[PDB]
Amino acid sequence: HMSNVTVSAFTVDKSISEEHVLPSSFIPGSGNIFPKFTSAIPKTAWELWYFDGISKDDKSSIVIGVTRNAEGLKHGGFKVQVFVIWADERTWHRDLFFPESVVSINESGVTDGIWKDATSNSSISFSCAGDLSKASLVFDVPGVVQGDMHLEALPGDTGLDTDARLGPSVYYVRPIGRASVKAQLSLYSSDATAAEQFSLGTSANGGMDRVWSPLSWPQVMTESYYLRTQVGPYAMQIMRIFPPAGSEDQPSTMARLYREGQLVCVAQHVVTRMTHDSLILSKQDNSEDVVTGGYRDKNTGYTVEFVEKGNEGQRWKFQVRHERIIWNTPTSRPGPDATGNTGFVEVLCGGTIGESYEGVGTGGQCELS
Repeated sequence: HMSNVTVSAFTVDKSISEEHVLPSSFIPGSGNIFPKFTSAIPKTAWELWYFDGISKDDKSSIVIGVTRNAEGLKHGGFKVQVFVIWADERTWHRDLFFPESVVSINESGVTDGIWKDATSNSSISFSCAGDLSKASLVFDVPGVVQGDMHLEALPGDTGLDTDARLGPSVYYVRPIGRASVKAQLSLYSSDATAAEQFSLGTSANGGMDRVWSPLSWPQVMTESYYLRTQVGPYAMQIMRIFPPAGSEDQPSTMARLYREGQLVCVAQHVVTRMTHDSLILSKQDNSEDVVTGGYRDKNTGYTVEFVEKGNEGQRWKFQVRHERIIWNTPTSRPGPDATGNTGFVEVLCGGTIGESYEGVGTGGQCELS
């Protein structure tokens, strides 16, 4: 069969010991789209290909998580999460499991990932351009979800030339930091008999992340916050973790700010209250148009401050206000001290002194332990 095509194929109940492709860690300067844990896989290890978009014009949003975990090979296969919120705030979501996960780099350097099931004749696939100028997904799950999603990288710096370390145990790469996004799906009822049209609204921004660890989520974090947003000329992507309880580690971040497509703050440091680009990320608890997550964390937003290194480095400050709920999923038994994962339509305002540009973003907060 095929010539000059590098393939990693995972199939529930088949062994990966004879796979020819070698494992890798972080490749500097790269999108790191290809699987890291190839011919073996630490029992705890997992990998994520992440895609989202949100309409500034109507606050519709789509969030896709494509994963490949070790547990999967043994039982259950490989999870794809699809979450949608319409302009009118009605939501739709599925966790889909596929027995097969295949990622290929073809002779042209296009990377294709397909999560598929021969039994039900169903699949979800992603495709990334060699220069990461574009990516797209095709959803083909009869009776559940059909259609597609397109991401086009916006002009400017890629940020792929920055460090992707997120503490000692995770890498968080952003193959597409800043994209305009389009999506058209048929999302089916729980009984597969009816389908609703979802069209991602206009002036939509998003992007693609690529994330992996050899350790389980709880072993690397007790809490996380995700933000991706375009705010006038600004674009930012933030991931901030608090380490597992009884870790002596500092909080970690892989946080980036852009202005007119130029990278202006490369924050690998979270601080409270300058030798490095850093981030200050603080919770707020204060309009009528506020929501909180459905668990113990009742924050109504965050303040984001990026601080450029050095004497007379600039500062940019943004208010984030949780406005709409994309999801609430539990990470504990229910109760007053319950924890979970909440996705948000975030409303943003800010910039440097005297700027209050406005935009919207996808936000996500997760608490464990």
